[PDB]
Amino acid sequence: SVITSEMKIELRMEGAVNGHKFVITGKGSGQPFEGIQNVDLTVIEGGPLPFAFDILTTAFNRVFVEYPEEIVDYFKQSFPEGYSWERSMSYEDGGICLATNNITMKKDGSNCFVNEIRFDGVNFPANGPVMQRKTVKWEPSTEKMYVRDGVLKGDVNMALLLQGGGHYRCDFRTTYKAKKVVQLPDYHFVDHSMEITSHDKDYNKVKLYEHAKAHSGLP
Amino acid sequence: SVITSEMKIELRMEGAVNGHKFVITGKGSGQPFEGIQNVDLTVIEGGPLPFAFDILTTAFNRVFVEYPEEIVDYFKQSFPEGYSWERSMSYEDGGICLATNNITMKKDGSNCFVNEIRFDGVNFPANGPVMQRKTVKWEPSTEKMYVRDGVLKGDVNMALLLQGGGHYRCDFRTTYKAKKVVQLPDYHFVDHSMEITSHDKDYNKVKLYEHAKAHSGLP
Amino acid sequence: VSVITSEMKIELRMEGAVNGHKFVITGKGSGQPFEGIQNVDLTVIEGGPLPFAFDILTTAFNRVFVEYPEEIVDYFKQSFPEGYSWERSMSYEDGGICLATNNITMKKDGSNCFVNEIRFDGVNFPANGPVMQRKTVKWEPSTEKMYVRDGVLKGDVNMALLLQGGGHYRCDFRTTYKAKKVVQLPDYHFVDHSMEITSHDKDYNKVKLYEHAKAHSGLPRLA
Amino acid sequence: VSVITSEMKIELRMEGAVNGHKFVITGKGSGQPFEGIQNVDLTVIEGGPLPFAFDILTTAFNRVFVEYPEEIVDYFKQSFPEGYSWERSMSYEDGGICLATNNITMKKDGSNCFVNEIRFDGVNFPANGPVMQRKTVKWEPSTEKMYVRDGVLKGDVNMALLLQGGGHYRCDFRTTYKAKKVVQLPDYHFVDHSMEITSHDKDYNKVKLYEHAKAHSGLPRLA
Ligand code: NA
Ligand code: NA
Repeated sequence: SVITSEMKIELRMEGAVNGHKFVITGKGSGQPFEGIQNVDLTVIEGGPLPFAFDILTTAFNRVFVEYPEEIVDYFKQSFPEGYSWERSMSYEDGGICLATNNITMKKDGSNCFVNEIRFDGVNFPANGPVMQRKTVKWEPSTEKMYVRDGVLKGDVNMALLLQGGGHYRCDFRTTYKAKKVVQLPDYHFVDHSMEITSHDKDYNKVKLYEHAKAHSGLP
Repeated sequence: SVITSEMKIELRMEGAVNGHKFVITGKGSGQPFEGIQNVDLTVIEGGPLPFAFDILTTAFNRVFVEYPEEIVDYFKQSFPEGYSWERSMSYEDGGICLATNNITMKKDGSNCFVNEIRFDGVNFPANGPVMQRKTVKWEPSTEKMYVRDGVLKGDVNMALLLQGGGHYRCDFRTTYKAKKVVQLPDYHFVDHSMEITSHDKDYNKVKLYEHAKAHSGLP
Repeated sequence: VSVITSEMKIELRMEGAVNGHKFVITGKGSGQPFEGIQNVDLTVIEGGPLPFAFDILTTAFNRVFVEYPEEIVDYFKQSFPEGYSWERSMSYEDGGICLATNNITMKKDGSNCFVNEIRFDGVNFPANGPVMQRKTVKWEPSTEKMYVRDGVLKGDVNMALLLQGGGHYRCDFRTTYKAKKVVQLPDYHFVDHSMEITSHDKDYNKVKLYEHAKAHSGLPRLA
Repeated sequence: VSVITSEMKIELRMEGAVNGHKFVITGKGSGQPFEGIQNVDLTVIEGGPLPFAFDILTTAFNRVFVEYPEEIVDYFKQSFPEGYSWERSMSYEDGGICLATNNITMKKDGSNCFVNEIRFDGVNFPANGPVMQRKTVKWEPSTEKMYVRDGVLKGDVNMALLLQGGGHYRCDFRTTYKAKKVVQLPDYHFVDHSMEITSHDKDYNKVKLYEHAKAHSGLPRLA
């Protein structure tokens, strides 16, 4: 393992949603062993975003999960080479997003992760919560981690809290591919809890916070 | 609330899977405040079952969940009238099951739940783990509970451990309908951990155990 | 050797529940297997008036009644007299879902009657959706896609209910067909369906149903 | 007023990634909008040889090229000169999934050319599935189901790739069509498609593609 308790984050995201192109960059940092990260985002091309910013935030690194010793940590072993993930996000009204992230060490040697993120979304109804920007936050969640074909899969049932109560459900299916041979975990869970801690009125500037911890289910 | 710490369970299940009809009955008991239940099942019609018994076990009562005080307990408030649920189970190879349970107090006044269960499954490939009986157990899981249309919904990502490693994924979507007006909870989670503790060779006699506890996600 | 006449009878019994609501329905009808046409008269004998839209049932009420061109292998007409069965799932877009099965054999008295043992199960329809609120008009005509897997026949169709005051409510079908004996297996092909309720009393306790169905192999590549 | 000639050109640029693998593809072709026929020549200009089956791309490479009978409203031919765009999702049965978009307008120099700006994105294809292992033969012909929602056009089709050594690999399409201006909206109808790769070099850097497409309104109820 090549991970410090204090680490930086740099990221660039390039995407379109319902055809609307956009670019976002972010500088942040976090504590890989506490499972905590912060990031400051800026919409550098394509703002104000027509859609709810919340659909983006999950694309903005499972290195930042506090793993107990008794569970193998696919992610912390993948470095310095890194890993990537690819994800699908099926919303219950037919809307869907794919996203990919390639995560590696900054080439200058320093304590920083570089993230290359692609994000694409189609079929959101013009009148649904995403297009109408009526989302409040993602609820905390529990991702389920298991192995297939010698790589790691994680599936989570996600839910957006809507304005005036009510939830809007989304199913995630992620694949994690380490850039080198690493020890493979047994079935386990990761609790996540992510929230937007600050944003300007049109979400051109957004600060994001996640806390994440792994476990192996009820005794 | 009309619930004792010690309570009996009686149940009858009637179903077909890939057209193969069957009847199962069960006597058991559990501790509604500890979130623990036991049941003894018998296949009284249609045995030996062509398919994996594991697909059945989740149909064999969210009253048996240990709820903390800070979370509203939809289920324990529904009694003595009871509640019902309806569920769908989407397996990743195309196989799918629906099930329903009507839960009420035994009519003789005693400390016993009566369960009327219907179970139907179609489209399991002749060569998949279910038809080939290659399942080992359901992994522990975390159901996600939220309200819609004044009733309670719970969705869980389930996974069967297969012989020689490997998992076989299933998505649950349950609806819970209390038979009277009850206080409605906020979004929360229920950890489940269920296992077959004993069975004869052809699964005509099976003993089942679940432990279940509610919580509200990572601090 | 096929055992099918151009005139054939249909007898059926359907037993189900939808959102927990139990019901039984029987039906007498007849059809013309080579023209791909069938008629049936249904009676709700237990559980009526039905809380849900009758439309969600009608598709469970036999692919023998499809007009097959000679150049397409007919899985169904070869399966007789032994018959076949099917299993189906029906995924509605609002989360509602139904499974159904049918076991189809020749009436035991030797006459030219198909006997249909049908089971039907529906869960998770929103209290306020078109199905529970009974706001459906009809199924649009459709094209089922037939293909082989694991030595049996699969057919998947995009279905759509027309709602009151326009608008459609989508459903995805996934059916499996299992012949009771070894039969010659078809290439990828299509079945057009067009089914409608031709008559019903106010509460749908009595319903007459009509389907016309024809197989084909998709648009010619040349103009 | 429609602005469509019977002879029309096609220019396109597609930019994507699949399983993270970036690529660019451009194409020159032409078609006959009233016969429902189109041709295109594709070049992989960046990212070749492609690790994945080229077949998963070809459907992104214009519903103007459908022969519409007079009795069916043609959403697409009315949308011009301004054009329309579509967004699509493609759900493969092994978990693989692709989204794509196309923005279709008239070439700015006034000539009779459609310009297509296409984006394509694919994730979660198993390393060992037909797509990554390049084991596809062709898409079977299909019937798309067209219906209206929220004042735009939706079309959903059950697609199927024929694999090497028989067997099919299913995919569900869900497309949305958005005209760039107010146009008359159609009733529920169908489009038959039949598309094939007519020519390619060994690594699919160069591919010629042909589609024939015709609309209809489903099997007559009468024999
Ligand atoms: Na903290
Ligand atoms: Na215990």
